Amino acid sequence: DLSEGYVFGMGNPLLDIIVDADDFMYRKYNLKKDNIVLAEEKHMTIYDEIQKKKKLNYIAGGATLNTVKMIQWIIQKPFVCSYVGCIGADIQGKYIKNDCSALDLVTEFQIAEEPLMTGKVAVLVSEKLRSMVTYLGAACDLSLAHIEQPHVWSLVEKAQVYYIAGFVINTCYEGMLKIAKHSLENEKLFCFNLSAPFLSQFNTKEVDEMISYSNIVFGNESEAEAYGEVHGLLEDTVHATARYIADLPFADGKKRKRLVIITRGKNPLLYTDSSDSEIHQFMVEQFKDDQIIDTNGAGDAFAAGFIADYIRGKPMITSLHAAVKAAAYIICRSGFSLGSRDSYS
Ligand SMILES: Nc1ncnc2c1ncn2[C@@H]1O[C@H](CO)[C@@H](O)[C@H]1O
Ligand SMILES: [Cl-]
Repeated sequence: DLSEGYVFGMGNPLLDIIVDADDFMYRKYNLKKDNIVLAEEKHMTIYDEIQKKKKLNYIAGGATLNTVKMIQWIIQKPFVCSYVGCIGADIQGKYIKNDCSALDLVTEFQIAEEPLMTGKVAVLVSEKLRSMVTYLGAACDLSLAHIEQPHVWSLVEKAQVYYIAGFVINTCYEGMLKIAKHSLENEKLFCFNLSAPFLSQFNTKEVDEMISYSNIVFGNESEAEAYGEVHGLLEDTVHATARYIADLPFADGKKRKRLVIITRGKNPLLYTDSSDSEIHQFMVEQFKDDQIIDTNGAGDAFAAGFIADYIRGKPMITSLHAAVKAAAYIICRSGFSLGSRDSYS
């Protein structure tokens, strides 16, 4: 029985362009498995190149948007979740806009000045590798000015739970920082996601600062290793990282518990908190090879599944099962597609 606007999200609204990629694409653009990179000049030809390929799949993306709208989808109560992002004045942006409205998700999109187009993600899918090349585009123009608007900042003030992916660091760090301060100041729930290895390597200052305001931190194995390496944790890196992130002081120096969850693919995930001296394993649902359709967005769904239950009072273990369920649902589907709500269970 949550009030409207209980969950607030801010991120980069993107369009996923999913394509069955040939093998040369990964050598040509120097791409790695299960990795994401921001588009540089040497990557720019990839978008025109994949349009030459048949059977393209266009579907709404954005890490934060995926999580927040699945939370809304799970709760089934209209207008519980809110989302703020920046799109372009194109058909892609309007598609994403209408996609949100269809899920009863309250949105206040910022519109970038033309001809800056809505961001896109080149999702290259193959039997051997899966990789993403992101062109942020209009998402970069997300301003603090748009957020501090009375009709937008009111969504933040009435919210009790926040989810902001680490990806937002590249687009509007000043915005997510202001919200995180507001959350800790009013003792709210701030959920943070490490999102990608490059964020811990190249934006270590921003990641650590965000952690100091975060009550819950989500991450995976590759992110934990990247984080751990930069912090000089050369042994038991994944475990040490979980302990390190959980033990970091909050910004005000006050004593709170921070929950840290690190997923590890098919292997048992890890979880712990500031008050716990131990790191626990949680075994997950096993998949066969011919059961997996697309693991893209499984982490975003995992966050949605956990939060949706955890904020409704359900205990830790139960919430972890809900998270795995959310991820498993997405894994058996192409892209981040939210189907009929009745067919969830
Ligand atoms: N740099 C980024 N910022 C926000 N979302 C992203 C970024 N890169 C990939 N994503 C999204 O992550 C999802 C998979 O977790 C995809 O749907 C994709 O759109
Ligand atoms: Cl995002």
